Amino acid sequence: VSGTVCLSALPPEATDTLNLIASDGPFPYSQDGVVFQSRESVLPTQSYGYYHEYTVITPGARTRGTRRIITGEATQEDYYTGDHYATFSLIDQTC
Repeated sequence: VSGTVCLSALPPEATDTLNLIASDGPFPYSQDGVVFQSRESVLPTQSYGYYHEYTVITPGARTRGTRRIITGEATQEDYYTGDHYATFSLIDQTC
């Protein structure tokens, strides 16, 4: 994991995605909520089903883009990637 980032430093759309995760949706895309298979990633190794992925919208794009939040099972364990799962930072919702 790349480091920790304060939510206030991320695009505003990442706040919108965390607020949909807190309400259980409804989500804009059917790929929001699917299990993320962390097998090739830099996230900590976990068994199938521990991580799930959600879209952070990129304003103006004609596709889902490359920004996502991955959740883990622990309290406030959420990671942001802006480059389609190449690098991740742990989000700190308190700053």
